[PDB]
Amino acid sequence: GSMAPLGGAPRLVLLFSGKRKSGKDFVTEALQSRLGADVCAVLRLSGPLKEQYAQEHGLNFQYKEAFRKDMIRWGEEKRQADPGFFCRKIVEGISQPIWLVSDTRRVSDIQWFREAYGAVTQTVRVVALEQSRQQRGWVFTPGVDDAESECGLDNFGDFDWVIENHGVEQRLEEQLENLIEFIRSRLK
Repeated sequence: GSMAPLGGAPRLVLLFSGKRKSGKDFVTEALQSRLGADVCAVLRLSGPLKEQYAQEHGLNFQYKEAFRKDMIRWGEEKRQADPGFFCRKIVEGISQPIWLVSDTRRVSDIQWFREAYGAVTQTVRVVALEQSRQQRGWVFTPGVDDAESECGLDNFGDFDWVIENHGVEQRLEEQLENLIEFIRSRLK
């Protein structure tokens, strides 16, 4: 109904996604660095996932990683009945004009943001050449690389922008500079 009661009203919301070891964090941190924390905020859906999970289980706050799977299964159950369950929590009290959601992973995350903020939402997919992922130590891992957390957007192609990481620092910098100038056009 009222989709995000605690959310501000950004001039631009960038929805990032990308498989592990592809350079997504490199991209999002570079953008926030160039823009400044007061201009750009980085929001992580994993934040409320951890906070709410632990909470509804006898908590406090924000072998030891099979628990990660527990949280994922728990989060999926919440998300299936309430797509915006975690989205509503990351946008609360964010006063910066630019929002960078660094970890959308499912189509529902994109659909929720496009419906709630429509006019100012832009989706950006980070993809890396396979050898670049290999250099990072990536090896196909059953239970991870074939799980929804990593493949939820594999059949989605309606991204606004796609950053292909070629494993070359200069090439990625150029892409970052292009994106930064796009973001800046929204702060005028």
